[PDB]
Amino acid sequence: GITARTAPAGGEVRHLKMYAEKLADGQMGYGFEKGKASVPGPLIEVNEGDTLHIEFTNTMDVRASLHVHGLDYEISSDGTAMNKSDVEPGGTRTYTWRTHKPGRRDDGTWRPGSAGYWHYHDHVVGTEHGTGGIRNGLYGPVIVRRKGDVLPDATHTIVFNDMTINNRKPHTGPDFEATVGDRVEIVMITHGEYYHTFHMHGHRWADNRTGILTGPDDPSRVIDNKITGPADSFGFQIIAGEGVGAGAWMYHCHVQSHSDMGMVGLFLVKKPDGTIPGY
Amino acid sequence: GITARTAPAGGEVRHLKMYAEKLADGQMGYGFEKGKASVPGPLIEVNEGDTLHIEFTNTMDVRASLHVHGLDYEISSDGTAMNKSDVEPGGTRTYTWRTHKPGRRDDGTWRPGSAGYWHYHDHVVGTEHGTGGIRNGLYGPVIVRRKGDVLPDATHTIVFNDMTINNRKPHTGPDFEATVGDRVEIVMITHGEYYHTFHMHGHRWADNRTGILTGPDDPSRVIDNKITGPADSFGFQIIAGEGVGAGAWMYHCHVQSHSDMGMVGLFLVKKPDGTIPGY
Amino acid sequence: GITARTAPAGGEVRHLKMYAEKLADGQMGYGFEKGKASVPGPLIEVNEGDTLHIEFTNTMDVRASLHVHGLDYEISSDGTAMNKSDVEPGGTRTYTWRTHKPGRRDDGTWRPGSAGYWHYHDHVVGTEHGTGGIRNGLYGPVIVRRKGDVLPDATHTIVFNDMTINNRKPHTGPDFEATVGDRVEIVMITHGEYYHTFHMHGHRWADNRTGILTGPDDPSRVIDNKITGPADSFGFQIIAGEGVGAGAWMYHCHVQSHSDMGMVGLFLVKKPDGTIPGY
Ligand SMILES: [Cl-]
Ligand SMILES: [Cl-]
Ligand SMILES: [Cl-]
Ligand SMILES: [Cu+2]
Ligand SMILES: [Cu+2]
Ligand SMILES: [Cu+2]
Ligand SMILES: [Cu+2]
Ligand SMILES: [Cu+2]
Ligand SMILES: [Cu+2]
Ligand SMILES: [Cu+2]
Ligand SMILES: [Cu+2]
Ligand SMILES: [Cu+2]
Ligand SMILES: [Cu+2]
Ligand SMILES: [Cu+2]
Ligand SMILES: [Cu+2]
Ligand code: NA
Ligand code: NA
Ligand code: NA
Repeated sequence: GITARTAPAGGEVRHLKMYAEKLADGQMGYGFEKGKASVPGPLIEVNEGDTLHIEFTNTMDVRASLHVHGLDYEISSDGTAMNKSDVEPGGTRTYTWRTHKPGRRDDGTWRPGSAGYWHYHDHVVGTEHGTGGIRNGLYGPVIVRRKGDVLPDATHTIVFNDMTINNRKPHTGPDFEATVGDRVEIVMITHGEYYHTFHMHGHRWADNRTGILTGPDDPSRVIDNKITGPADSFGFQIIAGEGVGAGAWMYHCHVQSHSDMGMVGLFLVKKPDGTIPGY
Repeated sequence: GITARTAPAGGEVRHLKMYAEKLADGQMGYGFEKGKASVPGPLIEVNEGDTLHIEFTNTMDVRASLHVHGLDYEISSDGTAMNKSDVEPGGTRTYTWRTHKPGRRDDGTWRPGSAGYWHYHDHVVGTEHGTGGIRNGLYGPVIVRRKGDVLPDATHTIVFNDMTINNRKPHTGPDFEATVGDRVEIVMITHGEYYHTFHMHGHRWADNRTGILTGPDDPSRVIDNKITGPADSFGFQIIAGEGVGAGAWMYHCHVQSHSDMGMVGLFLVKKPDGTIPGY
Repeated sequence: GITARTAPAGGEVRHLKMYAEKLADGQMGYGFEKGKASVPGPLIEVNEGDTLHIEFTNTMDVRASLHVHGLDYEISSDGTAMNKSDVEPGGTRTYTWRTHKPGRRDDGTWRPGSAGYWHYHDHVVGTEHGTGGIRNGLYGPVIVRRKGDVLPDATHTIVFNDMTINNRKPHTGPDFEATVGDRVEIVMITHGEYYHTFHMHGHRWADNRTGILTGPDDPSRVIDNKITGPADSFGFQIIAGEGVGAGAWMYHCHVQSHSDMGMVGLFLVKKPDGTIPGY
């Protein structure tokens, strides 16, 4: 980053409301507002050092919770039945998530920071591991930025949940749109029973923390295909159409029967006039 | 590299013919020449910056195509039905693949290069994801070298395709031979329905782009076992017999029922007299 | 490491006895002493450069062997039937494992060292790939330290073997205990038929060789969840309770039906008084 926007230093205390609700079709979703729950749940993005107090309200008729990966939380914000941190029907509970910068410990070793592509989901609906909650749609992305991380034009969330993308019916996307040159960020999460392989036509990224190479010294494999299993999360940024131009670029699971059965979407990269060649 | 051979700078325009054909036993393969199709298809190796024009002819009675991972291609060389870039029976089409070196963008960020271990396969036989084509043998390796990359004595391709290695019958290899000290390159690709774990006796490599460490600063895990799923590709170089001597060194999938059912081969490392201890 | 303990330079010749024995319940385990076999087998830890002569005795009524990952061994210590290096019932055989430091080769390239998290297991019980042996419990961890590697307070071994952790009945752990601040090392190995995803509540590590970052330049993804398949091994160190405090922190496979069916344990992090909040 030299003219691209980059993340500032963190350290703010932030407050926020979340709700779990039952949707009309039988699914379950999180939202920042009652009546506006989505699957996947809304993106939460913070900077290393930020603290997040989430006033969580369960509007459903069964117990539910909020469990996060990667971020610092005390055992009281575990989101599990065992540690008494789930939420009764109609109830409200404040979960606290903290994040930290990396740095030297007293023993001379290097403490990793919280930065990365993470996620949150339910841990008590259906089973004490949230199997029913997760299947129904109680999951969502969390991004933690390091000071200096490159910021994108837009962020899209792709979740392989059992045999669905984002709980959608087979062969219904989702599709995403960009213009040639856009800096597009993808957050890729997997849930459920199955392993998958995420693949994008026409684009590639680094298999490291940020999905991008800092410079010529980073030996990370550059890839366009990645095996994932339940609760894996990673993310990356690509320049839409870079070196390849506009087009209807497929992304899909590359497990042959999964793509055949509907785990396919389109990354629609447009020319400025909005047209897509071959579409 | 200081006395080992290394890749030169790229930037040549290269031309090439390929064919897809039906084989007598019902399989399908690619070749550089009619009558000389193989499974896996022939290796394509280029240097970062090279352009490749492939005059592709489909000699089969069903539509077929050429789809590549990792390399730059415009949407017209997608190799998909949707983007009208497959090929009618008897037809001919010119696919263009480009590659680029890494470098700084105008925004100050670092663009990754095309270098890596990649692959090509069919995308329209049987299904619009090439399920039948891939099952029948329409796949092959592509290597893109960075300026300065270490070159091997020989390159072998190992493809785990469903429950087969290189579409072979159970317990029929393939086997590869080397002499103690040879620099051997492996390109490892997976296709089909199943996850696998690739394992080599007596040898190990780095889990990064090239499979080798540049020096003492590379923190990449050194491994001898790697989980893979459909359309994953990686590669590496080993010094045959280094620190372990000659021998019939097994490689196999480490999923227990897969090795039991025939996903096993031999890396035959010979003494100069050509003998193998214990073989 | 500056006040933390670190590994010394290696290069010692070490001797050791091992036994394979049948256990009263029908399982099979390795031990350093007859009558003290365990599943997992005892940890073997050496420094880069060490040589290890293992006088192995098979006390069982069927042929058995010792096969190691990662370490240097000549073909006579392969532990396979093919290379005549298994052991008859009642027999004794000396296996030799060597290890080496990294360094420059004559050709100018960088030879990787043996350092890493590895493992050993049987290769001839039940099948010529040790399927019965492995299922019955013939597996164990091996750690090879690089000069300067940070040493932990304690090392725990977690093995996902088919649908079990360490061959235990569903929902019986194992559990591990630590005090807030302890440097805890985990060695994580997978065996059998299935892919898994290892997950720890409240803690995270680097996806590289040592599981820790050297400093600010290491671009490795920091994770709390990792997909694994048969014969994969990795390890890492965490500071128990760092930034999160005491508590009954779950670890489990994150494949939903696996956690539901019993692949769960507890990392019990205590305050100095020995108490755990919420437990
Ligand atoms: Cl989205
Ligand atoms: Cl080959
Ligand atoms: Cl243990
Ligand atoms: Cu959990
Ligand atoms: Cu899939
Ligand atoms: Cu593709
Ligand atoms: Cu989770
Ligand atoms: Cu595709
Ligand atoms: Cu396999
Ligand atoms: Cu082995
Ligand atoms: Cu593909
Ligand atoms: Cu083996
Ligand atoms: Cu599992
Ligand atoms: Cu968790
Ligand atoms: Cu093994
Ligand atoms: Na934000
Ligand atoms: Na070439
Ligand atoms: Na020791």
